[PDB]
Amino acid sequence: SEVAHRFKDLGEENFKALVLIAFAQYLQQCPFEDHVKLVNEVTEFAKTCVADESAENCDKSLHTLFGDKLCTDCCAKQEPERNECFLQHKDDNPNLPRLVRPEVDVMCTAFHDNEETFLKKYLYEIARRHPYFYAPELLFFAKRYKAAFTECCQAADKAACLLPKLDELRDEGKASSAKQRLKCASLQKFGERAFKAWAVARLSQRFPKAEFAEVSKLVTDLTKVHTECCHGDLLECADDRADLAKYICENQDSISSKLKECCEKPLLEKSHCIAEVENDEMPADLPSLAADFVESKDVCKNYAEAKDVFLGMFLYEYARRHPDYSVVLLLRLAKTYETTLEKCCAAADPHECYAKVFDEFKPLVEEPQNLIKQNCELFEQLGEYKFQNALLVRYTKKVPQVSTPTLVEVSRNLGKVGSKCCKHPEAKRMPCAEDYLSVVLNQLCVLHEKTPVSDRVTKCCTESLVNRRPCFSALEVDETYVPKEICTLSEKERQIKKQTALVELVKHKPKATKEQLKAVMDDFAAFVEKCCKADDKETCFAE
Ligand SMILES: [Pt+2]
Ligand SMILES: [Pt+2]
Repeated sequence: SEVAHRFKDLGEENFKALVLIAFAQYLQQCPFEDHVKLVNEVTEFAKTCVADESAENCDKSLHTLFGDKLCTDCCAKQEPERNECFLQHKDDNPNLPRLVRPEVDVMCTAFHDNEETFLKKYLYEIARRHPYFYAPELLFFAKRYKAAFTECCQAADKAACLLPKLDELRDEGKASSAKQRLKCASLQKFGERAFKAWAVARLSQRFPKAEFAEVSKLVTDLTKVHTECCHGDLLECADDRADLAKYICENQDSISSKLKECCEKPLLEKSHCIAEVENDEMPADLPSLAADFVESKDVCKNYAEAKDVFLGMFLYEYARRHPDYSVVLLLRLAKTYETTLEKCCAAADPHECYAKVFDEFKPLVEEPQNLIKQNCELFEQLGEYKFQNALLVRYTKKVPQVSTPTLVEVSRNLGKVGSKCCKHPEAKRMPCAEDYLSVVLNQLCVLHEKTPVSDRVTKCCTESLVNRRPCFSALEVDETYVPKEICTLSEKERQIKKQTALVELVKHKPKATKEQLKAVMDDFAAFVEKCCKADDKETCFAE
């Protein structure tokens, strides 16, 4: 039996949570209580199988069990079609109510009143809103969500304790979710071959000192971990993640110097810690690449005898000595390299043909460096909010077909690059910026996927995972596009209206001038300012 093998390895507590997540991600509209029942059933039944591994129905695969309980058009179908069904019925942008915390004391009452139902409530509410959230991590998040209610519902000021943590958790969760979503899209839309390269790139950067052989292994195991979490095999995802976190730490010496602190801590902490570690120190005298990948007489041979292992050895070798480069860059270079080997090793003298393959890189490297230098100059020259509006406008013109809420949402997140990254030294900027941008752009891509309007966005999204940022950056304003025919709010709130309006304002006269925007923007802000001052406000808002 299988249920048991998991229940055992994961423990009831975590089992129970995961199983919840699994469900709330699959059916996002279905009410809270409705799930908890299904959970508890599954949980009781598991226990039976723990007692009698040869009991009735314990012979089944988790998918079948889960799908079944859930089913109490997809349900008219059977494994595996059925599961793929639910997997493809996942909604990235549910019409689910805005999430809002009732007054502190109200929560602090409920937390002591019913501590379990309370956490299950949290997992439930997040999971249905982030159907691709990294299940294991969501546990970390939940424990740290408990830890704040434990403390802050037990102090002088609750509000100035609790809320400040919850603002940090929402932020962090939003990032993790978005980051994970990229992982899942990479896998599902570009296949594992592609994710593998990504991993090989990133891990070679986290763990420079590690021999290729080790990195390949890690990449395998990790790819397995994610594949599962994205295919909705969360239980196994978490176990496998654990087993991996346990592996890494045993062999620490051969991986990184940095892991010690991480490896010392509990199951949940360390998996996150590790995920988040700093890059190990760049090893000393590493023979220049060119020797083995340009000067060698056996390039054209090794690319024949093992293109994958060779190109991997390459990606590895280049990545480990470039923590300054984005992953997506490194991938591009890798692609350029593959490409060029292809053409050259079909020539008269290949040694000659490919000999200059590094010259090809200068462009691909520079194109990003400039772009970052410039909008970091810009960022510091504008500050984050204003900075967001420039991106807003820039992009809105590029893709005036995209829904306003999406435009706002994405723009704003593009905005944070500046504050996130521009404070770092150049050395650490690009991998910060570009790879963050690659996440944000993926949010666009998926939100867009749902309800497609703009062949340009689609082109960029589907054509190549790695070249998206350049594809988008490239885009000039859309000429084809046919122009489109409260006071008691927080700053962040006011911002999102103003911005929302800004988009409509651009959609109205795309061939606007920054000045005749300044003019309309201001006008309207003044309008709202006056109509806030009061009388019969609504009578004022008459226009
Ligand atoms: Pt959220
Ligand atoms: Pt090698």
